[PDB]
Amino acid sequence: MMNPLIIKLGGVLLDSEEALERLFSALVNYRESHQRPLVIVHGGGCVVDELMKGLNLPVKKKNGLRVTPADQIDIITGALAGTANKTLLAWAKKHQIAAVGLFLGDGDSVKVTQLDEELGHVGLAQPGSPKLINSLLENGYLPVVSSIGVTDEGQLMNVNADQAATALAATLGADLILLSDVSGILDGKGQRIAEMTAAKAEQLIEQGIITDGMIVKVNAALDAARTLGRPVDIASWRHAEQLPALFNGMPMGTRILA
Amino acid sequence: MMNPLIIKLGGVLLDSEEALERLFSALVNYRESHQRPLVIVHGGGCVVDELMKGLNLPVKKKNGLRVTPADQIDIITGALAGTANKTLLAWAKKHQIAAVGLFLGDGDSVKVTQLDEELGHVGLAQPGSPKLINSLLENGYLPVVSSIGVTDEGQLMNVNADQAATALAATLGADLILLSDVSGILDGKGQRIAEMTAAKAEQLIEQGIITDGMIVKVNAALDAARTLGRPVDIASWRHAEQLPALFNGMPMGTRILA
Ligand SMILES: Nc1ncnc2c1ncn2[C@@H]1O[C@H](COP(=O)(O)OP(=O)(O)O)[C@@H](O)[C@H]1O
Ligand SMILES: Nc1ncnc2c1ncn2[C@@H]1O[C@H](COP(=O)(O)OP(=O)(O)O)[C@@H](O)[C@H]1O
Ligand SMILES: CC(=O)N[C@@H](CCC(=O)O)C(=O)O
Ligand SMILES: CC(=O)N[C@@H](CCC(=O)O)C(=O)O
Ligand code: ALF
Ligand code: ALF
Ligand SMILES: [Mg+2]
Ligand SMILES: [Mg+2]
Repeated sequence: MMNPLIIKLGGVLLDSEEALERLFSALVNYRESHQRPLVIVHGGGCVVDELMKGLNLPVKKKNGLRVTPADQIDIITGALAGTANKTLLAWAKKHQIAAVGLFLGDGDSVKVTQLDEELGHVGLAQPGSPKLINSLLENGYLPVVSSIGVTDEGQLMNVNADQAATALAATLGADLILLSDVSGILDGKGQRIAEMTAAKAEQLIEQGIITDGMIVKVNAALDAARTLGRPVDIASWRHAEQLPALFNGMPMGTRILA
Repeated sequence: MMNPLIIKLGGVLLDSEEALERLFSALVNYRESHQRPLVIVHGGGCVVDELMKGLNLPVKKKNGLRVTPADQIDIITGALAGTANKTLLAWAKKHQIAAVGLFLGDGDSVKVTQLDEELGHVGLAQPGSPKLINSLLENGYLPVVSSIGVTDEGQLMNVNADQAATALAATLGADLILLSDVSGILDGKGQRIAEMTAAKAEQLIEQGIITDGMIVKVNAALDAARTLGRPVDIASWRHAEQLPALFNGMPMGTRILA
């Protein structure tokens, strides 16, 4: 079978019915017109932030990662591994797509360990086994994977979805597309940056242009690009008219080179 | 492959580390000493009730089923399909069991439709396709299935775990064990009832002995027993010493006959 294509979904997309409909319409069109098997990895920080306020709990992010206390990992797991994942499975079902929801621990797809005691239950994702997902793909299912993982000792871990997507890409030897609320990485004037290299990323980071979750996003993309020896794109899921060309390889945001 | 055995987990078990440890110890022992493939189906009303109070939302059950408003289905899905499911996946991992988490919609394992507009997003579960789960079992994985499902139109549904377990049993032609906080169905004096028939169940229901979720539980068990033409047991997960014999077919609670 061909190298799969992982489409990572994140941002406020998950909270827009119209955006979800336009996205799945495009997914069906792609699936029915391409032999390359698809895999979806998703985040859902917005679903979490919303649930947190509903509980009046603060949200602190250190170096682009969400501090995840032991007293919050179960709730976060629920919002990400449960609500976010099953919402996407429901849209897949609505569009007659046979999908299967998974989290990083299923089939040890992506191995996770505690990244930093200061972050709590935040996991460091690394390549795992492609056996389960490859079998699902060969059988014609669309794996939809959340970014919650579990350590060999049985501790649930919250993994940044971009890093989770990159680790899965390495595991499956898959092409990768990171979809967000913005059209790629923006410069100091808020304009889209067409191409990105490690050198340029370092420069923009030194200058404070790339910050917060985008530093994590670009670092994950660069990691995937060098690991796969293939370009990785960071693009938007907002514009319906751009979705078809995007999924077909047309650069619509920021293309990470090696 | 042999007919699988579905072990349904529910009650406050999900909130006891000691109980979970004793259970998984017994599961590993069984798996390593029996060729019959295992499948876990789980509920988690307690995880939901706890999350609801955390949001100060009331919990109303009509005829043993939780009224599930549209404004609560996502939160419930998170607690059941996310937290509860992944907690069990974590314990499986801790005991070196290769498990795979699923919800009723994965592989259309169990078909669900809206049961009653008065209940909101509560689903009526019916047999689906055994293809996905059979393939997972043949490949050596332990499917751990939550009771959240999805309609063909893409609407998430909350299904009572006992009914979900029975529908899956029919789908897979599996033996079934329903584990709860009590040692089977109790009589008017709180004593365990060894055997149960449809006639006896009707009698006890008419007399008010069997009420609330137990009416749903016994009706689900009787349905499974007549559909499979096999006895179904309702037993407790509380007593560690009884777990081994229980999983080996020894009647430890209430055995439903036809
Ligand atoms: N230079 C930058 N270019 C583009 N987005 C940036 C930049 N610096 C910070 N961002 C922030 O990064 C966000 C996207 O990353 P993130 O918040 O992690 O969400 P997700 O990964 O779920 O899409 C944008 O919504 C933006 O607010
Ligand atoms: N006659 C009865 N015998 C046993 N349990 C009963 C009876 N009538 C009501 N129950 C209630 O049913 C409960 C078990 O069913 P339920 O609440 O649905 O939980 P679960 O299915 O998650 O184990 C018991 O904890 C008990 O409080
Ligand atoms: C550790 C960590 O930052 N996790 C992410 C996972 C979801 C996502 O990427 O949207 C988080 O917001 O909680
Ligand atoms: C509809 C319905 O009653 N659902 C169950 C599902 C979980 C279980 O059985 O514990 C519920 O409590 O929300
Ligand atoms: F949805 Al995100 F980081 F917020 F992947
Ligand atoms: F855990 Al339950 F009904 F409360 F299956
Ligand atoms: Mg991010
Ligand atoms: Mg019940």
